[PDB]
Amino acid sequence: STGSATTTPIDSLDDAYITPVQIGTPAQTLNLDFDTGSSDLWVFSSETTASEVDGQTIYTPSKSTTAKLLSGATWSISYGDGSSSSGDVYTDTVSVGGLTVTGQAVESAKKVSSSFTEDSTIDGLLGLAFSTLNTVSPTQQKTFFDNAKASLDSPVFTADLGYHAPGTYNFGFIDTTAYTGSITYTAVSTKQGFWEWTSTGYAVGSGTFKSTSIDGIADTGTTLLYLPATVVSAYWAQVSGAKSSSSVGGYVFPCSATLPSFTFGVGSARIVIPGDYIDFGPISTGSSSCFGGIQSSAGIGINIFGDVALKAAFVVFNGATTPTLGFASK
Ligand SMILES: N[C@H]1[C@H](O)[C@@H](N2CCC[C@H]2CO)[C@@H]2OC[C@H]1O2
Repeated sequence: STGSATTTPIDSLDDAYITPVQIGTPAQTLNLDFDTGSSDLWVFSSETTASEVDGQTIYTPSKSTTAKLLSGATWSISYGDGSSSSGDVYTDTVSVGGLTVTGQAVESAKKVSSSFTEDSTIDGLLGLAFSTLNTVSPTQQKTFFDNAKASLDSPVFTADLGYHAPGTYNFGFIDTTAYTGSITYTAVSTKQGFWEWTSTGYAVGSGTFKSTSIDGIADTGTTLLYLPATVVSAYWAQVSGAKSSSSVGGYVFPCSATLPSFTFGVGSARIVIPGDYIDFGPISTGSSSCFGGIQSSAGIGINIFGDVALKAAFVVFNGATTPTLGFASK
């Protein structure tokens, strides 16, 4: 089997991407944030505290003839931005772009934090990291990909995110028309439950390539590119007037600037992030200070190749017995 679904930016800045997902019988379509940095599929639901729902589409398990309570199971998760959610669990039929998994754990939110409530466009999360990170207790549950894997033509999925445009998530096949040149594959460590890999270095604009190992994760659920402070400083030093603002929460730059590109290494290959991809616009409406798309990972504990990096590439998440990551230009 295979699946193919379009993923769409939630706003003009590509702050996140949503992908339609069919849950239950008859189908209830929710727009979920596909997140290769976590491993829970959770949704706004008929069980979500009413005051914490503001415009989201909800899953109502009582209206699904294939829904079954996963008796006694609960979940609770917190993310890198301090957001959180928790609740109980149903199993139900879940389909993504024509690919169907029966008995998928669908985690129903009883509570969500303010950032989720305020995000009217995101109806929940679909985790695509390794199932070892799944938070369901007392019986840990498998991700949609984990469940689908054996049935797939190939045990892979791909992320093809657009810059200020829709893109594609494919399951079970590699679309050879979707990228240019070749795909460079690189080793993955699953020790922390992430798609963790080691970049071979970086360049700023037309500058020389710096060969240096940068361990990080491929994370579609993180908006920006988070790298060591040394690397981030070298980038922003090439933008006149750019500076780190503790009050704003990171590097800002004059909205009048032209941003340089940023290159990262994948083995001997190179992925070039155009300067425009690194612009996240005025810090507040009308401001002439703009927020940067490359930020320090210093206060995170891990480097994160988020959407800013991934959208510059065609990315293969290879879930073979020995997992690997592939990157191609496009
Ligand atoms: N990386 C996580 C992120 O920190 C969460 N935030 C919650 C509101 C949107 C987003 C802000 O960027 C979201 O859930 C899991 C994943 O994406």
